[PDB]
Amino acid sequence: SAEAGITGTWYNQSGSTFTVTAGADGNLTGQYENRAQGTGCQNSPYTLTGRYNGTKLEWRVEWNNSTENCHSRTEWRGQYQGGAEARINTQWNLTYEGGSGPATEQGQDTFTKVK
Ligand SMILES: O=C(CCCC[C@@H]1SC[C@@H]2NC(=O)N[C@@H]21)N[C@H]1CCNC1
Repeated sequence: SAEAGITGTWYNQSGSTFTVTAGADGNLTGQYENRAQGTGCQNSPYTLTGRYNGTKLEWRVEWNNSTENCHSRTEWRGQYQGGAEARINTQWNLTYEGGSGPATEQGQDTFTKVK
């Protein structure tokens, strides 16, 4: 249980932010705001849901809200590092229906509580 430490506002290297509540039971809930240049569904909140087990975290965002539907979703999997300069290091998949078949994009996001 990395509850009090995970809970808060985070920023990745693309300038995207999420705000999350980590319950004692391991529920992750909150909102994600994408600001990655050239992508869809930016600058409005999307629902974040996921699960954590100690330092091990996973959450997903469906890119559909009352503002914009990008017919896609992302899952993040990684580890929380507490203490001075606390970090969430993640691998993500961004999946959607491509022209020929199911698409997957892959990347790494590094999250800090520094704005
Ligand atoms: O472009 C999108 C939806 C927005 C994706 C934002 C990505 S998720 C991983 C990375 N981290 C972050 O903070 N922002 C980016 N969806 C569709 C449009 C057409 N094909 C994918």
